[PDB]
This record gives sequence, structure tokens and C-alpha cells, in this order.
Amino acid sequence: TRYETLFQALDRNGDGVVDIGELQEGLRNLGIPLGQDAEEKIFTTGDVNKDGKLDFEEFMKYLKDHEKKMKLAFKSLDKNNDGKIEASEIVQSLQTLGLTISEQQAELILQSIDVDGTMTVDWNEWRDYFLFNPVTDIEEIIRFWKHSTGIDIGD
Ligand SMILES: [Ca+2]
Ligand SMILES: [Ca+2]
Ligand SMILES: [Ca+2]
Ligand SMILES: [Ca+2]
Ligand SMILES: [Ca+2]
Repeated sequence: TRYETLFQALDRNGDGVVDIGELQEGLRNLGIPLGQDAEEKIFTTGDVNKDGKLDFEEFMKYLKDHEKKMKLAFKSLDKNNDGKIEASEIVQSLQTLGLTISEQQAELILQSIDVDGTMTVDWNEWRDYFLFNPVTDIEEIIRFWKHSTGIDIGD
């Protein structure tokens, strides 16, 4: 599908495109603390022709480019290169950025993304969590963790 499913779920009035209000409602269903300018940010990037709607191609292009960035952010946390993120890697990656986070705080992050209870975050879990979050790189993700979810991260 996979976007085709998401797109149709978003296109509530079935006119074949997603308007900013429809996207706004979609974000609302995620239960993740995004800013009230999140759909505006997504549209700023995604509505390439500035006609005020996201067609499927624009929607797909937005998500596909976003996914690429999210893979790079995932990779930058995966210090041992096994395709998984564990708590210790969050601690050590932030430390190399000059940020201190305790093991317990890193576990809170892990718990918010880990869906199958492995205490490891895999690409699908990471991607799905971040799919509709406007963040563009690991720093923004960290900004989100501290300033939106309250995780204790000190510089
Ligand atoms: Ca629509
Ligand atoms: Ca808004
Ligand atoms: Ca458009
Ligand atoms: Ca790893
Ligand atoms: Ca997991």
C-alpha cells in the first residue's frame, strides 16, 4: 500500500486530496504531543504546487523524503550498527553531542516507541512513531524529546 491506506483514511470527504484540516484531524488521532503548526509545517514542504491540497503524489513524496531523514537519524543513534536502538546507545549518542541523559530517562524514550516490548527500537517502530512528526533530523528529535515530552536532557 502503504501510504495509500493512510491517504484514504485522511481524505475524509473523499474528494481525492488531503486538505490541511483533514491532516490536522489525522495528527489529532496519533496521541503524540505535536505543535498546533505541525500540519502547516508538513504542508509548507509537501504542497509543492501551492494549490492548498496534498495530492497522493505530494503526500507520498513528503513521507518518502521524511522517511529518508528518519533513517539517517535512526542510524546516527545505532552506535553498534545492528539496526536496533537500545537505551545505552541513546545515552552514548547524546553524550557525544554534549548532552547528558540518564539511563532511566533513555528508557522512558525507549518505552514511548517500543511497541513489542523488546526494549529495542527497530526501524518500523521508529518510522511509524515519527511518520507524522515534522522533525527533520536527530537534533530536532532530541528537541522534541526534551521540549515536548519532558525527557530530562541537559546541556
Ligand atoms: Ca479531502
Ligand atoms: Ca494548525
Ligand atoms: Ca498541492
Ligand atoms: Ca544498536
Ligand atoms: Ca521493539
